[PDB]
Amino acid sequence: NSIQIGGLFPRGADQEYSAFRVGMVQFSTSEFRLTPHIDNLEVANSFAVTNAFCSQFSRGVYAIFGFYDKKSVNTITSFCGTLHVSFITPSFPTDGTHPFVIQMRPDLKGALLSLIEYYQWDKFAYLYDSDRGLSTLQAVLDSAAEKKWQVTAINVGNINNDKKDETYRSLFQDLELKKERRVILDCERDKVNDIVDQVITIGKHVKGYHYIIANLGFTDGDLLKIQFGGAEVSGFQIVDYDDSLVSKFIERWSTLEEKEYPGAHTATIKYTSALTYDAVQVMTEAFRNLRKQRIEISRRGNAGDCLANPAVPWGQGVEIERALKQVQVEGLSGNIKFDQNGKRINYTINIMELKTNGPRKIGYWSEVDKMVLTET
Amino acid sequence: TNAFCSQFSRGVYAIFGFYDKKSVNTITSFCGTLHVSFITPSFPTDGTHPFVIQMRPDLKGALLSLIEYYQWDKFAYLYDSDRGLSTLQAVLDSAAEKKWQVTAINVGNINNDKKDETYRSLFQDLELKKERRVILDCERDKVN
Amino acid sequence: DIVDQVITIGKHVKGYHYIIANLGFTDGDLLKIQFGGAEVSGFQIVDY
Repeated sequence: NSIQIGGLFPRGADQEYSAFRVGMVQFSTSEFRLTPHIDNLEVANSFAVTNAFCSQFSRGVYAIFGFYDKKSVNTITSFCGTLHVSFITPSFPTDGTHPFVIQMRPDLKGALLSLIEYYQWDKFAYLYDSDRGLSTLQAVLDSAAEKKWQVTAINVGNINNDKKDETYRSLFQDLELKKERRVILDCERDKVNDIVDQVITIGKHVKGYHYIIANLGFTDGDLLKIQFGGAEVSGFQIVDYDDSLVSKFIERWSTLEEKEYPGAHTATIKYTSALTYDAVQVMTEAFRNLRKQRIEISRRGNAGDCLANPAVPWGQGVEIERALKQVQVEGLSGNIKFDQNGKRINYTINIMELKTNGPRKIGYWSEVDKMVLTET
Repeated sequence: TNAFCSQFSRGVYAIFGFYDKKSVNTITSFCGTLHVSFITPSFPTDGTHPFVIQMRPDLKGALLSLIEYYQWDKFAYLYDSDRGLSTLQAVLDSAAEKKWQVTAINVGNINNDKKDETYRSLFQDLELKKERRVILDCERDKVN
Repeated sequence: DIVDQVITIGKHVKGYHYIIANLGFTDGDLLKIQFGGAEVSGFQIVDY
């Protein structure tokens, strides 16, 4: 039997597209398959994301996989609440509680608050970015209002590609005159290498400075550039290579050809592509448990237009979203426990420092326990 | 979206309307590609945007000129999410430049569930650290 | 090759001093250790 799903992928997001088909070969058990139906679009213009969304509604899809930027987040979460066609995705979690949307990516905002308590800071400057979002900034302003440590939260996402090197330097010249020796970066990977290369030239990576790269891919950025210098670079990582299943995947991921899967011949896997790999398990676990209870999925024969005076929902989608939520399976990330909101709980974030021979774990964060000291 | 496409079917020359923080991008994406012009009294979009004309002027310039005129350096700030986050981004850049110890605390997530208990606790955490200069900044109902 | 292994091990802050001592001082790339704060003297005969 063939389940039609929908794939919204960014232009140039090849490794996220490559980790999709790896889940398609391996995780599609022989009892049932699911038709992939990938569409290509630019994530920024919400004209385009509107276009392929109704196009998947015109073809008819039971669950949609995609990526949303901050620019087009409220096109998706508003549509899926009004057409009941649920949405599973690795992007950053929305503000508050939006329904019908399954966030594969874990929330992070407690752990960064947890880690500053661990190292006992007071002066952490927090360099953020716009297109990742602002919700993490809002959590560490009021909590820094509550426990009273200064936050010199400076935007850096405004910078154009013509005049990068001047403004990054005039940034860190201002943290020098304020005597700021603790910096937190919070960006997508493509910006984090750009900041840390402007660090390595202006020379802020000696003993005495401390960093927290604070996205989920901590080893995914290159850390041979600031390795040997003496900057204690902590991080956060969910895709832990010490596990058997991940070490089994790296062996599988290395055995795939370069022209067939771009970014296959690597020893490390990006956190977006890793959650893309775990999402295809969670999607397939849903339609498996959908057929075992034999809940029949009635589809309109020719769906038509999404632009209708009020567009009628179809209540088999209500069956789908409960099947998407009621899944507890293991993955690369850990114990996938979804609430009714679409978030994750009972997940481990591995606090991982940087000693000179390479990245080393020093504990784990969850919602239950904040800082655990894994070995007078 | 539905009001936009239905009016684009009716043969309109320009579109006059409002937009909140939620659907700020849907109009600026559509009117950019479809080349219909949009004049609006809503809040101004951060950065440039094609084919959209904001009637309401900017504000962040005057709020940075006013604080310099009162010689402040220690002031709280009670923003609202749904007007935008644009003004909060502006003063925190100026927080680095002139030693403003801004204590910016959200207020918009607080809703009709817990009204009087939470707001007094908000003023307590300003008073216990002795904040005197509270630039609250929001729509008129949250002002009231 | 030496000065790139300097820039990774971080010996180019205020407090270190260098003398590249061949005759081509601007001929080597000096945008790598420029902004850091290492007072890099040199020697040059081909004066522009």
